[PDB]
Amino acid sequence: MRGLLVGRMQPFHRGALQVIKSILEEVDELIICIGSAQLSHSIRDPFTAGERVMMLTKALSENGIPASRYYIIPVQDIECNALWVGHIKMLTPPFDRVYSGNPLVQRLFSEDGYEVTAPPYSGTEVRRRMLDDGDWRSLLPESVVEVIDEINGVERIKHLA
Amino acid sequence: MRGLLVGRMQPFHRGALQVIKSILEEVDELIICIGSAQLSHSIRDPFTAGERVMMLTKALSENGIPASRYYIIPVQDIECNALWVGHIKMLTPPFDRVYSGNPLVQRLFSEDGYEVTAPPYSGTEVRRRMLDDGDWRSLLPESVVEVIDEINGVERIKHLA
Amino acid sequence: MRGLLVGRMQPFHRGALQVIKSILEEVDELIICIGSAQLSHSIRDPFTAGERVMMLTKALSENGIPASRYYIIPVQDIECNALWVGHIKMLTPPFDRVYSGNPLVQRLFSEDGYEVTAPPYSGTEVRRRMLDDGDWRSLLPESVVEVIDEINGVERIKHLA
Amino acid sequence: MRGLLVGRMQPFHRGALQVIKSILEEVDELIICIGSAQLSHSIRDPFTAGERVMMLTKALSENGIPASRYYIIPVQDIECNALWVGHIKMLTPPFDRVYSGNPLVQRLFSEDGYEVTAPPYSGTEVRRRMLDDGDWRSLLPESVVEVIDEINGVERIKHLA
Amino acid sequence: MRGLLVGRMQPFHRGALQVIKSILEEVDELIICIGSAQLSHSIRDPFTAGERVMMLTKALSENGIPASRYYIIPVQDIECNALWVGHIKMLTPPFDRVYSGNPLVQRLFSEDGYEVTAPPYSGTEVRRRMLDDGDWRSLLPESVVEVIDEINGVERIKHLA
Amino acid sequence: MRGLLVGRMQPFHRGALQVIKSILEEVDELIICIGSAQLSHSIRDPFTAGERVMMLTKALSENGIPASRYYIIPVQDIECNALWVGHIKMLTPPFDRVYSGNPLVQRLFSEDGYEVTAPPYSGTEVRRRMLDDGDWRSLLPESVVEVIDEINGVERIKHLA
Ligand SMILES: NC(=O)c1ccc[n+]([C@@H]2O[C@H](COP(=O)(O)O)[C@@H](O)[C@H]2O)c1
Ligand SMILES: NC(=O)c1ccc[n+]([C@@H]2O[C@H](COP(=O)(O)O)[C@@H](O)[C@H]2O)c1
Ligand SMILES: NC(=O)c1ccc[n+]([C@@H]2O[C@H](COP(=O)(O)O)[C@@H](O)[C@H]2O)c1
Ligand SMILES: NC(=O)c1ccc[n+]([C@@H]2O[C@H](COP(=O)(O)O)[C@@H](O)[C@H]2O)c1
Ligand SMILES: NC(=O)c1ccc[n+]([C@@H]2O[C@H](COP(=O)(O)O)[C@@H](O)[C@H]2O)c1
Ligand SMILES: NC(=O)c1ccc[n+]([C@@H]2O[C@H](COP(=O)(O)O)[C@@H](O)[C@H]2O)c1
Repeated sequence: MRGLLVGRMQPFHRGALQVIKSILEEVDELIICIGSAQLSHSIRDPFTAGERVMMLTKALSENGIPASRYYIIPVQDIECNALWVGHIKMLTPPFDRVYSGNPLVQRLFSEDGYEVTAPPYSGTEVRRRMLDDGDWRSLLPESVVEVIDEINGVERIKHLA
Repeated sequence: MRGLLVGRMQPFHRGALQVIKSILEEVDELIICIGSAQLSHSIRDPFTAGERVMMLTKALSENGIPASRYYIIPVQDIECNALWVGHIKMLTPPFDRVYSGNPLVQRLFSEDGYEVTAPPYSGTEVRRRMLDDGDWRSLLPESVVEVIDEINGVERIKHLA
Repeated sequence: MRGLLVGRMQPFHRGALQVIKSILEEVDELIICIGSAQLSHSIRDPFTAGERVMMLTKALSENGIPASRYYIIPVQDIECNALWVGHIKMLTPPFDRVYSGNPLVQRLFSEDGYEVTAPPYSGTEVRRRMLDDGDWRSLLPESVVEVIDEINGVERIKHLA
Repeated sequence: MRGLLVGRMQPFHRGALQVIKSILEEVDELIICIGSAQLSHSIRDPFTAGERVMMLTKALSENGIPASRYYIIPVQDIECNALWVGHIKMLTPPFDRVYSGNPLVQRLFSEDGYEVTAPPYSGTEVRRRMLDDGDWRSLLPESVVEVIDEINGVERIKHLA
Repeated sequence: MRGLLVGRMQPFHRGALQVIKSILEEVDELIICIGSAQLSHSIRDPFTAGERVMMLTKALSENGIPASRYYIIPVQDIECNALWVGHIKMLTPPFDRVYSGNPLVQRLFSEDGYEVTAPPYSGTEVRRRMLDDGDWRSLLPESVVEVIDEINGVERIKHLA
Repeated sequence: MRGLLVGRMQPFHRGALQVIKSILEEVDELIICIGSAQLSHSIRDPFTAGERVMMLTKALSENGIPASRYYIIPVQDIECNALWVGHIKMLTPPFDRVYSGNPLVQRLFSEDGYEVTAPPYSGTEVRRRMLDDGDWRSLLPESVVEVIDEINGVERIKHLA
């Protein structure tokens, strides 16, 4: 019983961590696809796929979730939405259910015959607070804040803006 | 102390498993990049990236190596060799040493300033035995043989040939 | 005497059908290129190229226009506008005149030395009525409405929105 | 009842025409996909997709097959074999059976759940005779020979060689 | 001592010429990269890379700057910002300093370890005056105005708009 | 009166230099396109486009040819031969004649309506001597040998082999 979740994780926030835990209550393993793995250094997508892999890895580990319970797979975007589901399939282990609140992701997997569950704190809010010197830290697990400090994430986002 | 190993894993054999174990003796974690993640269904590259993720995952787990000791990241190839190292960096956590016996991989990482260690049983031999009805099973961990049977790998390779 | 018309046909409406008929009065055959053949499942481009081929095919046939009078060729977009005309040429039979009301299409073919005729009811209006439950059906040939019902087009566009 | 046939048609020969006729005995319409639509001016792929569309169009028409019985759709190749079937689907009307003698095409459609029928005179032979001044004309329908003369096909292939 | 400057040059204006001269006071040679070399015929990017090469070439020559003092290299954009610096490196001679006022360009080269100097009259203003019949000519070197007249640049931009 | 020459220049040899000089006797300026600008670090294409720009630049300068007499423009390859000529046009200043001994290049430009002149010492021979420790230096201008030593070209080619 393997589920699949897709998200840009720009950056990985508390809400996403919560949803991952709830998901792990109903499936044995979870494939966590980091979408738009090719985008970085922009206002909407500040971090590279590798940096996000670290954010997810450190955060899940720090929250006690065993590494054997999930797969972290960066997935580049493609121009043709009609092939994106096949694109994901080709890069991942088999899965039974898909979790997403993204209308496009839901519709594509749904048309493909997959059971789509929408999940029961938004990157936008987080990146906006980093830019306006608001309180972004409280919206993220401490392990993630730590990675962002280590890679100079705020310094990057501010210079880009 | 994180190392990086790159290979097509078509399919993941005993020799590669042995090398992974030896590598894990000198580094804390190992990033295992599955190269040519975009190629599948050909004589040289029979399996999709997702199928190889399963082969690696099951095999490492079955050999007792904890999931927290490694990262499995499928990496698509790119046309420009000159950017491939940056391509890998962008998709992965930071690493200190690179392990490879592939001249091209060694040279590219070397020119980039990385310390390249060549590893102390070849996909070609394995795929050739699958095609000629030779003894391919003995060259692979049993968990891998199991995945290949589950996905009808031999049936696929024979029809393609 | 072969003409060429390019359009996204998202979806194929009454106005476009009318223009096609008028065009067929002055040329023997018409090459109908379905532009942006790679885009689907978005607000501006709901339908795949194949679905649009069906919309065009059924509609022209239903309006009595013989199949031998035209060619339906899906054309993917390319990043470089400067090569798009050559792109179209490479995928199509030879043509003498180009019909379009799209400034970009007119300018590109014009710079290439082609005679461009602007045609003597807009996808946008159609898709907006599908979304707002307005009267979209009356803007389209009945064969097209039929295809949209068969492929659940409205259900798709609403979920995406 | 719609079938699908895929081929490079470099150039369209007598054997392929024969197979198309036999296929049209068991299905109402046939989607004829011209594969490798992006390749031209090489020894293995001399002609552009548009030139092949003309070869097919003229030949089928000349052999009395009504235009309403088929669809000619040029299809560009893609790097990932795993997505090629979805690629074809996205560009075409729905189909029930697939006809091919190409192992790769058969395997891909088969894995996708499609019924694949292998067809009951080879481009290679044709192009080899064009190059060695052998008898290529007899291997092709006269309408095709005519198109090749009109576009200077032999002159092209010889200069390239 | 070689510097590097990157810009779209849509079109090459007086301000950019001034900056190039000042730059040539502190470095022996200057690599001038024409960014977005693949974009043309749009409101933001009217001219092809080749047309811009002519604008730069004629203007620098006309202002007395010796050809041996610079390199004009058109550079296509790429999707992954993380590899763009390596992309530039691969296409150019070695350079010691980078000059730019573009935050993204500055940040990318900075993260790569390069010394970035922001330069001590904007394409947007120029293109806006061409469209509104304002005074665009005075914002450009006369050699550039001449190239634009020769290629019918204004006629193009107006038709596109 | 501007001519155009295309070559991979892997590496730039004496014969190519000779041809460039002869060409400069019949045209005012010469556009020298470095083909396959995206390929590097392989047996057939050892050097990056930037390294080749240096080889050409230094060699022409050293042979007394004024920089104002030519343009060095790296050109990436594209999959569709049918668009390659338009690709070159888009990246370059206008030209009147094309010089090449490459059948494909000759045929493509010829079909496009261009006057193609075949030129009145082969990279292959040069790279083979670098690999077999033969006498490669004598086949190249000294400025080129110098660049190769500076970038460790032989060390690279040998490791790759
Ligand atoms: N490449 C595609 O065609 C395509 C289609 C749907 C979703 N996606 C990706 O799914 C991810 C979903 O991200 P979020 O819901 O966090 O925005 C994004 O990275 C998005 O780009 C990709
Ligand atoms: N895309 C590239 O330019 C490039 C350069 C070097 C190696 N690779 C990849 O590294 C992997 C190494 O594989 P093996 O040593 O098992 O063959 C392959 O997947 C290869 O394609 C990619
Ligand atoms: N790929 C390109 O560079 C390019 C240039 C001009 C037009 N087109 C296509 O032409 C079609 C024209 O569509 P409409 O006029 O219906 O919008 C579109 O599909 C558009 O994308 C493509
Ligand atoms: N782009 C792909 O991944 C892919 C996979 C299988 C077949 N094809 C195409 O199918 C066609 C079959 O051609 P023939 O059997 O005549 O060779 C070819 O154009 C081939 O390139 C494409
Ligand atoms: N392709 C990329 O990822 C990327 C990243 C940064 C800048 N660029 C280019 O740098 C150039 C800078 O142009 P300007 O500062 O004149 O706008 C542009 O052509 C821009 O597209 C490219
Ligand atoms: N990208 C293409 O479709 C295409 C077509 C013809 C030639 N070329 C290039 O022209 C150059 C000619 O090189 P040489 O004659 O030295 O081999 C090469 O870089 C070749 O790749 C590119």
